[PDB]
Amino acid sequence: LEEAPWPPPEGAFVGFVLSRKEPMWADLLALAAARGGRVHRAPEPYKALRDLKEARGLLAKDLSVLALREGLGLPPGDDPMLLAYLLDPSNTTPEGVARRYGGEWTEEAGERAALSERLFANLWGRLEGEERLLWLYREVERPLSAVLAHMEATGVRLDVAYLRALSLEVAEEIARLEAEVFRLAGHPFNLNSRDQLERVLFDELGLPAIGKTEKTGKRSTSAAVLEALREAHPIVEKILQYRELTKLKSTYIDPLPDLIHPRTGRLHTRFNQTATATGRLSSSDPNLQNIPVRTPLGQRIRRAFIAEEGWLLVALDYSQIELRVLAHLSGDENLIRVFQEGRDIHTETASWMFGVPREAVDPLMRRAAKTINFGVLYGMSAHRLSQELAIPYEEAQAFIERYFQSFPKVRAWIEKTLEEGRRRGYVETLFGRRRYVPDLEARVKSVREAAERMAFNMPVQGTAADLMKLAMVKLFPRLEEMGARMLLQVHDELVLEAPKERAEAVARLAKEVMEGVYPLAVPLEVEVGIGEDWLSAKE
DNA sequence: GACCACGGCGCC
DNA sequence: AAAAGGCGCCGTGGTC
Ligand SMILES: NCCCC#Cc1cn([C@H]2C[C@H](O)[C@@H](COP(=O)(O)OP(=O)(O)OP(=O)(O)O)O2)c(=O)[nH]c1=O
Ligand SMILES: [Cl-]
Ligand SMILES: [Mg+2]
Ligand SMILES: [Mg+2]
Ligand SMILES: [Mg+2]
Ligand SMILES: [Mg+2]
Ligand SMILES: [Mg+2]
Ligand SMILES: [Mg+2]
Ligand SMILES: [Mg+2]
Ligand SMILES: [Mg+2]
Repeated sequence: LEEAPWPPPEGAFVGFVLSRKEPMWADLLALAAARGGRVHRAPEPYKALRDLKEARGLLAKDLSVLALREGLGLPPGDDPMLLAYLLDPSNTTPEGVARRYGGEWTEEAGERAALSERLFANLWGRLEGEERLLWLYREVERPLSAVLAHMEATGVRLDVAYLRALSLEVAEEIARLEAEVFRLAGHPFNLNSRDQLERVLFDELGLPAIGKTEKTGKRSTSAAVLEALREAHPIVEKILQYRELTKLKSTYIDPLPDLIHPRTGRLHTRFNQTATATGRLSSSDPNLQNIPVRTPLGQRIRRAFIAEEGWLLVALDYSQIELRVLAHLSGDENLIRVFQEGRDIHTETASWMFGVPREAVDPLMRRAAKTINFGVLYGMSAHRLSQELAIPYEEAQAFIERYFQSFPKVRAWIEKTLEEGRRRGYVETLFGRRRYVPDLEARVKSVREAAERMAFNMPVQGTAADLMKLAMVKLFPRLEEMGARMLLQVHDELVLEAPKERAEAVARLAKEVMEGVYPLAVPLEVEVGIGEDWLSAKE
């Protein structure tokens, strides 16, 4: 392309190079733009940003977040990555997308600008006639990228001092556990090494091996294996506790306080829009979609996520969402009726599991039942089921039989979905998001059946994903108008931050928007909590 | 120093 | 571990 002076005309595609992948932490090393057979290279990248009306091109959101960081209201526009992702969600990297749709991802801004331009042209052409994918792009993905940019640049507050204090207490407990483990082993070793631990458990103490690892076929020391061996030797329970504590310390307690951004004094994640096979978002650098909540220490960590002073967190979470979605997709009367009657399948399963009335079910019981309900729905084996429930194999089988016998049309929907997946080569969500699954026609049964579970899950999980995205796009402008902030999405949950005086009003509005987003054959219900911290917000 | 596969595990 | 699906990050062992 003919080189030309900065700035570019309106509608130009941008290319840019960052010192690191995370836009909140990156230095903008170079910036260029391409349009109408011209390439414009910016002599001063930061200053040049103010000349742009929007960020249009590959990874548009990243440039937008950096702009927002610098106090510039630069929104993201067209991004070929989003087009490619909609065509085929295995399109997840600019490297792959460039190669596939007409170019090469290099480390030069001008070349990236030019690449963005021609990729958009090509990919736009491919989405012609694809009216549903086009709808998703214009009505969901493109606007959502703006929403996500603001969320990333906003960040969330973290009680750093608290976490620092927590680290020392956890360190002392870890020392206590490991010392005990070493005594029981008769000698010290690296307890963080599963290879060393395998030798101690199965060769030195005698313990019977139960399972093997996938790629290298070592004797597994996973929690599932250790659970089965809890009553075989005292060292086992000690290892399980050590694992729990060290996992939380190494992954959350220690890293997170070090990631507070110096300017904002908050913690900033990345919400990746083209990262999953089903249409879910992912979160990275750091991942804020897997903050602990199940165990006591886990809850203490979640409490470190706090509202700004004078503000409150609002947490909203769709109730039994994939089950409701399944009701709609399958059209099963029995399942639809369950939700019309305001029933809770997680609580009911829980009451059965622990053998107590539905009123006796506590949160941890219900949560346990959640794993069981979705586990069974998406093809869990009776053997695994029996093992995790410590009930005979025969009982496990029976629960799985009643589960489906309760809801006749679910299996019917599955069969139809798989048949159609085999025919077209892909499956799709309610809104037409696609996932290609060639292995539905695999000649190896284990490979084929794995593919089948992926395939019939995707329309359900993906539809739920689409609904949340649509809800975020509708909700965002309403929140702006109320002076509230959208902070995090956790799959079927949103976390907002609102001034205390308005927090209740914001909660009510957000709930109604989420419930009214796209009516199904069953009501959508959203549970909402308000609190000074994320854990308190979830009640 | 950086990458990698792996086993493992946090969340949904 | 086992016929749940979907993610990203940890330390280890290893290479470069
Ligand atoms: N398993 C740990 C407990 C939390 C969980 C979960 C899981 C959630 N999911 C999917 C199905 C579920 O509808 C969706 C959102 O999860 P979540 O909000 O925790 O469950 P759901 O909304 O069904 O129940 P509630 O929100 O508690 O009413 O994510 C699974 O497929 N497997 C799961 O294990
Ligand atoms: Cl889980
Ligand atoms: Mg790719
Ligand atoms: Mg939910
Ligand atoms: Mg609205
Ligand atoms: Mg949830
Ligand atoms: Mg419909
Ligand atoms: Mg892995
Ligand atoms: Mg699982
Ligand atoms: Mg290892």
